[PDB]
Amino acid sequence: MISVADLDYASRKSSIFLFAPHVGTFTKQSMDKLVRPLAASAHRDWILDTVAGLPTYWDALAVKIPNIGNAIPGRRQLTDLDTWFRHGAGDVTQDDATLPSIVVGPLVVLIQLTQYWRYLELTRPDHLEDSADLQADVVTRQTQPGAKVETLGFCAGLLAAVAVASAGNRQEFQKYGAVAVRLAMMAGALIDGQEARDKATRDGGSVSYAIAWRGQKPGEEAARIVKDLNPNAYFAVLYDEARATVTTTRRTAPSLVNRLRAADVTVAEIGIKGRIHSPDSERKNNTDLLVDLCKSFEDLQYADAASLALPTYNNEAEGRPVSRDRGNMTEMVIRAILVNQCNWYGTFKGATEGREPFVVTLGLERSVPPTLMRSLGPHQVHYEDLADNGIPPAP
Repeated sequence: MISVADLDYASRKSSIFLFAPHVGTFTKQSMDKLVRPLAASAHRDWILDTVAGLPTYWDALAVKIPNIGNAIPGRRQLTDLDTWFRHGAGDVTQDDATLPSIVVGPLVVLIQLTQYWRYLELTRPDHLEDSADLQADVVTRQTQPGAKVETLGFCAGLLAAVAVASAGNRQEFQKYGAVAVRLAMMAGALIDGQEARDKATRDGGSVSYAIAWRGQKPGEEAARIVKDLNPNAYFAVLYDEARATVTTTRRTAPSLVNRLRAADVTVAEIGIKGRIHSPDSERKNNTDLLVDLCKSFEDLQYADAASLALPTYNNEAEGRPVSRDRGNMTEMVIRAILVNQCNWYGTFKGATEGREPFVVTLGLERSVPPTLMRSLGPHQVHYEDLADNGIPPAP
């Protein structure tokens, strides 16, 4: 545990707010520990308003994409989510089932956004009240020496990162935060729906593994093994120089694991179920439909790429924030998460190389590639490690 007072954040050259991906799963019990402080916080009213509205967006999604609408009880999952925040979960000890992405996506967006706001509060200038518009302040000061700010999302972290980058003040933080929650729900539904459909087949649903090798050659063998298991298996995330996340169907998982291990590749199962960053034809078609649907809702839009309040990144290793002509940010985020490979290693190296940014990770998973963490030295912090990092109850 580290105190904000011990970070020397005041001596930073710049900041990158890194919004983490999902990795591990949640139960009602484990998630309740995070939901309760959210529900008790100053964010309560805007959270409730946002979550109350989700079933309407689910309805539209179900009409647009009947294969997803018929596959999962999306409405029930979302009405239960509303009750969870509004009235409480009740006994969370009963069911050890992992929560679906249609709910975890929205919840993790909220966790990340509230951590971000609390970080601004903990590090705010001495003259500012804790009730001040902290977003307006960091955005206004971003031109001062040593006050540059960028946001950098990793997979689902893109939803929160782009919300913050779109927001010039508190009102816009709430507006674009709500957009992010809705998009997270919808992306989660596509993942969950395909998973339910897959489980009804011999191939089964999908699972993912964090893998690691040593050297060029063993990496090539790992790639060969995954390719041989195409299209069941694929590389979802390129995480570090010699680390990746691979996803495959349950049917082929033992084969994948056993062949990788025989090739001297370490393999560790991660929690998240389903297929993310997926090249599947069904996923491509569903994503095209979701993109079309989002175009029809003003309330599903982020700021335009030419109008962001702060710079932000995709996960395609550009070496710089997305260009001002990149256009529709909702489409970029949806495609980046649902279909496009996540080149995290290249993205993170690109965002940090030749610079000395203070990297602050929001979320619940450690996100800085080990080979690149060393060079960041002391100018980094993972939010979970901070003292007094609870979301404060409403004043």
